[PDB]
Amino acid sequence: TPFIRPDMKAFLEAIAAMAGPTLAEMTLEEARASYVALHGMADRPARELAVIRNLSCPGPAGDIPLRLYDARESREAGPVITFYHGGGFVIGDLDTHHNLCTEIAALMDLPVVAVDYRLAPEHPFPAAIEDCEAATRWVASSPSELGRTASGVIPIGDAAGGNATIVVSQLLGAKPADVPVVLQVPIFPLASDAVGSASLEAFAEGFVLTKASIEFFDTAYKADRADPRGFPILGDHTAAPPTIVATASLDPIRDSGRDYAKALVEAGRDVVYLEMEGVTHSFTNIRAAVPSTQGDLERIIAAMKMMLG
Ligand SMILES: O=[N+]([O-])c1ccc(O)cc1
Ligand SMILES: O=[N+]([O-])c1ccc(O)cc1
Ligand SMILES: O=[N+]([O-])c1ccc(O)cc1
Ligand SMILES: CCCCCC(=O)O
Ligand SMILES: CCCCCC(=O)O
Repeated sequence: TPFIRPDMKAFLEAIAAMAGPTLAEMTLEEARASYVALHGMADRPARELAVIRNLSCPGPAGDIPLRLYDARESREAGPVITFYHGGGFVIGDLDTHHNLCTEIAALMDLPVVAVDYRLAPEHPFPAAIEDCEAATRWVASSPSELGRTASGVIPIGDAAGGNATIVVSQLLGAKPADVPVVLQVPIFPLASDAVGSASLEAFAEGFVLTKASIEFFDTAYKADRADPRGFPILGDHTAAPPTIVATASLDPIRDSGRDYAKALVEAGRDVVYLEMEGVTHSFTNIRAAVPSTQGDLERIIAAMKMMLG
């Protein structure tokens, strides 16, 4: 009987009523479409912004599509947020997380560049990481196509995107971009392997992200358990940038985020650890279906402003 907010519980009851196929039982196109449909009906609508612009940058496999969000048509040099969507490195795209990106841009009053990285199974590990790193370095170089100079970058992302956040920050720590990572915001990230964790057993079914979906994602992505680009808990934390780790109390991978924040404290790094009570994985993208999660996102925003000083 873990604590669940009433609005969260109602959403979980509707998902249970829907029932229907697992990700693995669908075709890939169907699986991706169902995620579009879920966030389409569950999230608050897009904020209006001065700038919402599609562009691209070079990557190791070809061009990487990007989307720029900015509440300001013109702005001075400052930190730029570099966002990586979740979806197990298999599903999700620029549209599944579009509304959340507009919200981050609106509430932070900073530019946001979302990365349309290559997906598994067609592009297995480390394709997503390669693209997220390359796009983040490109933004950090203040290209003229972007139209706003970066004094630093802020990697942020949910779930798989929170995994990518941590990996990108480690890769740029080892080999700096043109400006530093000034803050990283992994939201319900995968840092340590969730297999064997207490949270995975406790929340394996009925809490939006399922153990079955995790296994489907594992099989598609094929990240080696010994590779720190797959499981960044294995990385060097001694120079980790300022960090905000946000988890959900009902998340099967909650303990992975607990592990990562503990590792940062162990290494003497500054970290804000926020564990949202009574909500699930995906809370950043279900802000209309579960209205209390808007407040959870706003707490992350407040922590970001504080850590940026
Ligand atoms: O990856 N996820 O966050 C998911 C995946 C499938 C789903 O039905 C809900 C959430
Ligand atoms: O999409 N996810 O959050 C995942 C995917 C795979 C995994 O092993 C753990 C978490
Ligand atoms: O979604 N993820 O973050 C993942 C997915 C697969 C994996 O092996 C490791 C992490
Ligand atoms: C929009 C998601 C596609 C990114 C490139 C890929 O399919 O692998
Ligand atoms: C093991 C999952 C139940 C959550 C109990 C805790 O907060 O540690």
